[PDB]
Order: sequence, then C-alpha cells, then structure tokens
Amino acid sequence: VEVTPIMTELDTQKVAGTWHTVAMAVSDVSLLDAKSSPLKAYVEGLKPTPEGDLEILLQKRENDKCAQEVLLAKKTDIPAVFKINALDENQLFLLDTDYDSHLLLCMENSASPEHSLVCQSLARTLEVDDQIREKFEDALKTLSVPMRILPAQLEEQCRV
Amino acid sequence: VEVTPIMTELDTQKVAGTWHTVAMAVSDVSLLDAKSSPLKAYVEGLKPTPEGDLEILLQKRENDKCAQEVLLAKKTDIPAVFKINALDENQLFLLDTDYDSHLLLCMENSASPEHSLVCQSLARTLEVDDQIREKFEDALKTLSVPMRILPAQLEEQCRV
Ligand code: NA
Ligand code: NA
Repeated sequence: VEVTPIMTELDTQKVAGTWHTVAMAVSDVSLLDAKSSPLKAYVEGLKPTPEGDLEILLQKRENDKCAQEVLLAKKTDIPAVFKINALDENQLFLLDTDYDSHLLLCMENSASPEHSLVCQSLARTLEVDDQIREKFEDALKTLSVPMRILPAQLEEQCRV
Repeated sequence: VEVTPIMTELDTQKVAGTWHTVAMAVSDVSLLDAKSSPLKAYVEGLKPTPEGDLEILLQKRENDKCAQEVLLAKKTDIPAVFKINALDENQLFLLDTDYDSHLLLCMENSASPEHSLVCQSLARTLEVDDQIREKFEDALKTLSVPMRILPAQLEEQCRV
C-alpha cells in the first residue's frame, strides 16, 4: 500500500485540454436518478480557470440526441473538492493516478455518498484495453466506498 | 496561475516519518476555542496506515506542560479529506506543494470553515527563513478562505 491520495499543487496543463472517457465505475450499491445519469455524460475537455474553478466540457446522452454541456465546478473551502449542481451530483473531484498518467474524474452527492459516487477514467485518446481498466480498478480501491467498473462497451452514443 | 490543487496517488514515503512545523497560518477572521488551539499543537510525525487513514503524532502546548498526542484521522468518502474530532477541528488534509518539497497540514471545522481553518508548513528539519515562509504563502493563496501567516517565532515551547 505504497500509494495514497493526497492533495498536490499540480501544473494546470496536466489537467487542461481534451480528454476522453475510456471507462466508468459506480459504487457497489448505486442509486442514480435516471433522468440525468452521470453514466450518460462523457467528458470532452477540462479547464482550470484563473479563479481556481474547473470547467468541464461534457457530451450527454440526452434522450437519443447528443447535447453539449458545460459545467463550472466551483472552488469550495477544502482544496481540490468542487461544487456542482448537475447530473444528480453536488461534489466533484479529479484524482491523478498511476504517476500522473491516469486522470480520474469523480462525482458524488453529499446526501448519500455511498449511493451516488461515480468515477470516469479519462485519457488523452479514446484507446482502452484491460490493462488501463486494471489501472483504473487499482486507483478506485484507494477510495472509501467500494466500487465496481462497468463492462467495456466499444461504441457509446455521445461519447467522443 | 500555472498550478492548482488536485488529488493525486502519492508514494506513502513522501508523507511518512518525522516532520517539524516551521510556520503557521490562519484564516483572516479566525475564531478558535482557546482551550485546545490548533496553534498550540506542533506536528512531529505522520504515518499513512494500511487502511487509508492517517496517523499524526503531535506535541501540544498543554497548560505550560508539553504533551504527546496521537490522532487517527480517518478516511471519509472524498479522497484525501480526513475526519478528526480534536483541536477544535473536524476535517484534516495534507497539501503537497512546490513540487512535493513542501508539505502543508491543514485543519478545518465544517460548521464554520472560514473561521476555523489553520494550516501548518511542515518540513524534514526545523529550519525556516523568509523564502520558505514565502513558499508557504504562495500555496495558501490557492485556498478559498483568505489566509494570513503568523509572525516567525524562533523558539516555541513544545515545538520539536
Ligand atoms: Na479570468
Ligand atoms: Na494493519
């Protein structure tokens, strides 16, 4: 157990730019609203702002259509923990893993952290495979709520 | 603004071992209980456990005597955010700054984050100077609550 989550001051350009959701994971007992599931929103880009907030560019599975959604996750009083009001969730964080080569984007609802927690594995290309899915599972085990990764699906509408 | 707080999986040995509090900082409007001020507790060591918690070994200014205090800050459902019930505070986090060469230890009380937030600058030796105090101020500015560093004091009872 040679690795643990800490907060670190990170070079903005390790976070900024284009990203692709290559895998998703949910808490063992997951109770998501359905009308706006975090599982239907695919990250396309990130951008830390000059004020310390985080912009997230998403594409969501919206009815059988694909819409663009821009979230401004706001700084809170604990560093690296952001406030949103979207996708059934109200808390968001980035988890930089496997020596800064694997970014996780995770969302939670403080009313029921154990039922609402979803994480997405982000990458600079849409390329997946077992090993990357295995690297995602390794990072998820350092999390408090037990988590399960969703089955790989090669094509997903609205996922760039 | 090329640097922002993210959560990262960090090598446990960057955190474990002996540390010394070389500077302290408080929120501009600080309202601390007085009977157990976070300003009278000096960190001596840290140890991430196999379960994901964090042990903190402190020495506190206890009446005009010096006592040893061991805190077991517990994992919560947001990574890198720990739960305590001590020193007037209930939330604790580590902030690794200035390219992992400067550890900050910060505590807060969720009832009033803006009044209770205190950070300590930790180092491998007790050596301070302006530049290190300046590096501490740089990291504190990425925090949401505005903060002020306390005047340097060369000798402080109970501070190893
Ligand atoms: Na601006
Ligand atoms: Na053990």
